[PDB]
Amino acid sequence: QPLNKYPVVFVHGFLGLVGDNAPALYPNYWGGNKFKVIEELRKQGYNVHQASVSAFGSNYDRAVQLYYYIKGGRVDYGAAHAAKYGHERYGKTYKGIMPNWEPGKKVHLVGHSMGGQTIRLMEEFLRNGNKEEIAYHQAHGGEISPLFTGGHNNMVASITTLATPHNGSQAADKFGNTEAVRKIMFALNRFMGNKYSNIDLGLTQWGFKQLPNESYIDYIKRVSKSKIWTSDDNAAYDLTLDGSAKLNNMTSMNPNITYTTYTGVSSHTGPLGYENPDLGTFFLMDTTSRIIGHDAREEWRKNDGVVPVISSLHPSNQPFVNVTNNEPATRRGIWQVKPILQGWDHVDFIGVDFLDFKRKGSELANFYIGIINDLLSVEATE
Amino acid sequence: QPLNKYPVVFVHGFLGLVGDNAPALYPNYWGGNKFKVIEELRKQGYNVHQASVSAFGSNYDRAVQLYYYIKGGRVDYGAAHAAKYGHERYGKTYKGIMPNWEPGKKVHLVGHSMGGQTIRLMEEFLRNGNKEEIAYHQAHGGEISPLFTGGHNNMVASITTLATPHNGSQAADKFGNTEAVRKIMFALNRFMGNKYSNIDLGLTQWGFKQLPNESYIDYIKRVSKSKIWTSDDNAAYDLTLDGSAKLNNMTSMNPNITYTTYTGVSSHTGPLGYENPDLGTFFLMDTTSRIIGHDAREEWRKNDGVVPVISSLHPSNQPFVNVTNNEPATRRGIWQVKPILQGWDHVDFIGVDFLDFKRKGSELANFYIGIINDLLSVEATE
Ligand SMILES: CCCCCCCCCCC/C=C\CCCCC(=O)O
Ligand SMILES: CCCCCCCCCCC/C=C\CCCCC(=O)O
Ligand SMILES: CCCCCCCCCCCC(=O)O
Ligand SMILES: CCCCCCCCCCCC(=O)O
Ligand SMILES: CCCCCCCC(=O)O
Ligand SMILES: CCCCCCCC(=O)O
Ligand SMILES: CCCCCCCC(=O)O
Ligand SMILES: CCCCCCCC(=O)O
Ligand SMILES: CCCCCC(=O)O
Ligand SMILES: CCCCCC(=O)O
Ligand SMILES: CCCCCC(=O)O
Ligand SMILES: CCCCCC(=O)O
Ligand SMILES: [Ca+2]
Ligand SMILES: [Ca+2]
Ligand SMILES: [Cl-]
Ligand SMILES: [Cl-]
Ligand SMILES: [Cl-]
Ligand SMILES: [Cl-]
Ligand SMILES: [Mg+2]
Ligand SMILES: [Zn+2]
Ligand SMILES: [Zn+2]
Repeated sequence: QPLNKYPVVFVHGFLGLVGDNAPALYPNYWGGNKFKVIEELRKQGYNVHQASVSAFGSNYDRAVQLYYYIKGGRVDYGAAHAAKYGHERYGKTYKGIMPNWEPGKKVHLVGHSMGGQTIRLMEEFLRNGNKEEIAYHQAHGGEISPLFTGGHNNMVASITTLATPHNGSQAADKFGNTEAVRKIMFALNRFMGNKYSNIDLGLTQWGFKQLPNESYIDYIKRVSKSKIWTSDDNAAYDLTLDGSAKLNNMTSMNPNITYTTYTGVSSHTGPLGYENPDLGTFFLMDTTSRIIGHDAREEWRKNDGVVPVISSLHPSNQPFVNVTNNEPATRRGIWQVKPILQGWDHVDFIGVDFLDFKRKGSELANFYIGIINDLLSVEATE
Repeated sequence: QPLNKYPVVFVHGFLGLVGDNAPALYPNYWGGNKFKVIEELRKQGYNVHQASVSAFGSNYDRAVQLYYYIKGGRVDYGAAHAAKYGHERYGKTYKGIMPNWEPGKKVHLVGHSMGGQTIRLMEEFLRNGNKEEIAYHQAHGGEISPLFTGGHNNMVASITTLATPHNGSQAADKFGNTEAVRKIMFALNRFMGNKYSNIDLGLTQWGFKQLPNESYIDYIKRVSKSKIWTSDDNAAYDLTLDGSAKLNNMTSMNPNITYTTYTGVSSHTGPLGYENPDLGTFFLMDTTSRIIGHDAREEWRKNDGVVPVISSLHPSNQPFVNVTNNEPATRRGIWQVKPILQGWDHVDFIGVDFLDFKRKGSELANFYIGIINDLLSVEATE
């Protein structure tokens, strides 16, 4: 007897590790020490979960993983996809949170940042399938994942995104996706693939798991042959303006789903009309904020630390409507864009900014309970 | 050659590590990344140095070390002192920054925080010697350090203190000096005495140095017999109200020395009249600020994070005069108390608050150059 008829699945963004897969010391992703989203919402009678998917992988890989996290089973990225990008077809295997998920039994999906993109792709696959996989299985036989078939409707009630870079971010184009920083990211992944590691950073399909009897030297040599080093099939690429536009171009509005976005601002206009980070922007986002805020295009400047406002409001090529705080958020098939949260940086959405005393736990509690109320109303107005 | 005729020696406080004795990653003590005090002042033609003395030891041990840091030589804490407290008489040996230091060759001394206390004790020793050591050498023969003899004047031109707890701090009484935290401090010292350690936290005279062939187990066993665990001859005790009052009671004014203090405030009055830390107080001082700011005695509440205003202005019951920022600070024999620096927490004085964007490098450069100007004034008005 949970208060919500459909399970709520929260989906972390880039870099996020949750649950058993978080290091020895590491912030609690959903709520920090400010408001324990999963535990508190459960205490209040809601059925909620935190998905665990690849921290460094592509929206594609993450979306497949999200599917298996919900459904249960062995991750299948698709034969065509695997062959085209050069990684394993099969990945980890998940218990499944709802082994009976199928048209009729729905789920609410809420994504922070990159999580918001991942959620869109996965629903796209359920509804319209994956044509390269359909064609490949046509040509060559074998099994095709039900995720890639198409024709699955009535499985997701709602898509809600928080500080999602629907239109990408310059912090990716000018930093995250540069050569030097991809190497840093991939080296970290190589290291955390070592044979004593208990944490999965989400690129093992690329070879980054040291065998028990393999020397580190041999490991280095083996994985430097991996295609990961030059591939676009990774998070860094997908977070770029181009990477995100590509996803926008292959997604579409499902008319039965309730769509809603939230966006934060944590910059202010300086005398030349550039944006600089507010005191209170989590300090690791200082430089990324400046890079965004000093864009040549004025409307690309205001930002939450790492995502510009124009990126987070809605996918630029998809229908939207500006909504008030008080309107029921119950319209289907159109991005309901919630009023910008002033002073909320990118990570204030998940409560991990331990340096920022203006953003209190009770505020964060209200924000999350507000999302649940909207979700309840989606249910009530079916 | 140098603009200043007398060398400036900067003396760090409690916990401070400088130069080669700082860990692989560690803040630059004098100026952070905001204004590199030693390097910049040298570039501008001033002769300046940063003393290196015990980070965890007593004002006594630190003051002896300061002497040898300047003069050069093997640290001699005194036979009477060693026997009374139960630690080695002899300590490290220093090259010496001014091997010819003697009456006639003077030095300017500037102390941050505890450094301000250490500087007072060392001048006390030069001028008046150390009675227990004089008596001990009377009774028993031996050599006595010239530091403990008394009669050495015309060696220090000036004493300037920044955020010095001249009257102690409740953050020591109610936290720093509790049993639980002395154990933490002493364990850290034991650990950093291990045979692979390249940093000296300043308590080796208590036995915290593992021998090359000693096992860690034997080391633990040996040093747990040390008197350090129950002694008052350590920084934690000296920083308490009582500990500091004892130093106050054995110091006296030198009529040739120019004395000046700076003090910061980084708390604000709440309802009820208690003080709480400003946003912008370096976050590690949050709790210590509250402890101070909630004192029963109202005049002990305003604080810089870890030292209350009333402790920093001047030693209580020593002569002082409130001074303006503009006028020459050129009086001898009396504590010239500079106007409180509004918004400056304890570590803003040394530029290491990397989270605090209100406290700019150019501001800190002005602050230091201001001190040098006063020091130049002292020289010019001899
Ligand atoms: C090391 C590279 C960082 C570069 C930043 C790239 C652009 C980021 C845009 C949006 C990020 C998406 C998910 C962010 C989740 C943040 C989670 C966390 O910090 O614990
Ligand atoms: C670990 C125990 C902390 C207890 C705090 C006791 C009160 C201290 C008052 C004044 C201390 C002297 C100097 C502070 C120097 C700051 C050095 C640094 O931040 O690297
Ligand atoms: C916080 C630790 C930073 C150390 C960076 C140096 C490591 C360079 C690359 C290492 C790659 C690997 O170990 O496989
Ligand atoms: C980051 C701090 C790690 C805390 C570990 C606690 C260890 C207890 C005291 C150790 C004493 C010693 O090793 O000599
Ligand atoms: C020594 C442990 C290293 C943990 C790496 C943290 C992964 C991340 O930033 O997502
Ligand atoms: C460098 C610290 C620990 C190294 C473990 C080596 C195990 C192995 O490779 O067989
Ligand atoms: C831009 C600054 C980067 C420094 C990283 C390590 C921080 C530390 O060791 O305190
Ligand atoms: C895990 C400890 C690594 C070095 C220990 C020193 C060994 C020795 O005392 O011979
Ligand atoms: C963001 C913090 C990561 C540090 C991981 C660890 O030290 O176990
Ligand atoms: C190959 C074994 C060495 C790697 C394990 C480690 O990094 O602790
Ligand atoms: C998102 C992490 C960025 C680190 C860049 C910096 O500290 O300037
Ligand atoms: C291994 C690092 C030791 C830190 C020394 C200090 O806190 O002053
Ligand atoms: Ca913030
Ligand atoms: Ca500060
Ligand atoms: Cl299905
Ligand atoms: Cl792993
Ligand atoms: Cl002498
Ligand atoms: Cl040592
Ligand atoms: Mg060293
Ligand atoms: Zn892939
Ligand atoms: Zn001593």
